[PDB]
Amino acid sequence: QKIGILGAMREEITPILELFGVDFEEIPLGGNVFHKGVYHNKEIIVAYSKIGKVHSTLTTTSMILAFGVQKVLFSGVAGSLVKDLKINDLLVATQLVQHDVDLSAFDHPLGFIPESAIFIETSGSLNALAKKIANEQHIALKEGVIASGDQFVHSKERKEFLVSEFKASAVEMEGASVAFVCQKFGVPCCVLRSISDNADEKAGMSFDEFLEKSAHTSAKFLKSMVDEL
Amino acid sequence: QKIGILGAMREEITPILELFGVDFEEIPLGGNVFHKGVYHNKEIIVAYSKIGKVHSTLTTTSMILAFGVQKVLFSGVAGSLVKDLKINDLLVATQLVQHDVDLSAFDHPLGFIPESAIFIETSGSLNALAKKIANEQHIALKEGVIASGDQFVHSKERKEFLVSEFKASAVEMEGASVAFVCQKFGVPCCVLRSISDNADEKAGMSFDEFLEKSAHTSAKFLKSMVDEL
Ligand SMILES: Nc1ncnc2c([C@@H]3O[C@H](CO)[C@@H](O)[C@H]3O)n[nH]c12
Ligand SMILES: Nc1ncnc2c([C@@H]3O[C@H](CO)[C@@H](O)[C@H]3O)n[nH]c12
Repeated sequence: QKIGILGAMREEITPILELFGVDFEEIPLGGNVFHKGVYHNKEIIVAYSKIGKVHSTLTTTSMILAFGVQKVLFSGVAGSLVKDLKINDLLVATQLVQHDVDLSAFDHPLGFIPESAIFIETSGSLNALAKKIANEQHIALKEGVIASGDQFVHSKERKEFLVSEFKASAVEMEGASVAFVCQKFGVPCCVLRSISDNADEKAGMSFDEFLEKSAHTSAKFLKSMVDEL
Repeated sequence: QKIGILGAMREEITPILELFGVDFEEIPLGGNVFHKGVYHNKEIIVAYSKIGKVHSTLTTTSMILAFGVQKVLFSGVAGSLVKDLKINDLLVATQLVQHDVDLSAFDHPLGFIPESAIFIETSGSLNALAKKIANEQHIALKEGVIASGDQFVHSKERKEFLVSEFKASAVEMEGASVAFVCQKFGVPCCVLRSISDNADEKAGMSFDEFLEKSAHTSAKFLKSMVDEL
């Protein structure tokens, strides 16, 4: 079995590599470094994409085409858009949207591109596994919509737009693109985020403070999912 | 050799398929249909990505990893940001930027993502070929910066931002992401656009009127380049 594990930043995959604690071969391709290891009966391929939609689209496509991963699990951090998502809380994305897509000039709904859809779904199977583990381990896992775009959101006005337009609970910069690629290749995908900030005026400072811890929270949970695969 | 040829829309590649006039094999992959043909001892792979950065990133990566193309030529339409670029005019991109990338919360310049760059360059050799053909055929080929993002621009305010911030001459939704993927894999890339609109309040109407004609103008030029490869 081959499992792809993705983060956006080095900080998000360092805990992952450490948690598995196996030897990894480093393989460069398309401007990324892939870490290939064997963990029990599974081949694991770990990489960070670098930030944003284009980066994450390329890395996920490489993981699937060049390494043949049969599942993709993404772990990282995000901004909270709703009161009951607190710093360090975990969210599993059930649907994702690209919130910065705008073809309204042609009277398309926001987030929509012809020959596509506004919302992408993730793996029912992996999401159920996440919920099962969280219930068993007394972890307060939330689920809901994640909005992805190529801007770091640090504005009350944008937060209000995301909730009202897309019913999003969190905002980040890679989830929708990773899940889109996986869907096009028929590869099950799970997107896990731990809250690092509130996507508001001081989100940058909060992100700087909490990146390491929030990244660890996500990584540890992702590791527990792989242990059950 | 193996040449990849890309457009964003069906309208942009139908002229290309007709121009080559050979039999193509249709090969589905990653939600795209790739048209594989042989033309004067060159293997040509033609596809349209569908609109936007994620779509075009995926398609370009598939073309390179799954088909092994050695160069990529992109043909399509764009909005003009400057007075001397008129509807139907041809532009070859010298550099491209993702104009909607915003990590200003971390004090990064607009368009910049850490571990990347604001501007991406295109193929010196292909751009020179384009210029030689234009000169030989007495075609008024322009060169300049192209800004790419996931919005159809139809606003004087946004036009002013693009010209001021990035010194862009035209705006579209795929160029920067195609050239980005090509650079990461070391694949020479040329991006050609024919102007379909002025990226202003009436841009949607202009695009609707001129998409087909402008798409044909760009396709014919791309064909001329492949004929010299
Ligand atoms: N408020 C916010 N807005 C957008 N992205 C993020 C993120 C995630 O952290 C990184 C911030 O650039 C990026 O990978 C994104 O996915 N955290 N908080 C965010
Ligand atoms: N004013 C404009 N703004 C953004 N993109 C475009 C385009 C191109 O045409 C398509 C418009 O959806 C898309 O593929 C884009 O690359 N034409 N005019 C444009």
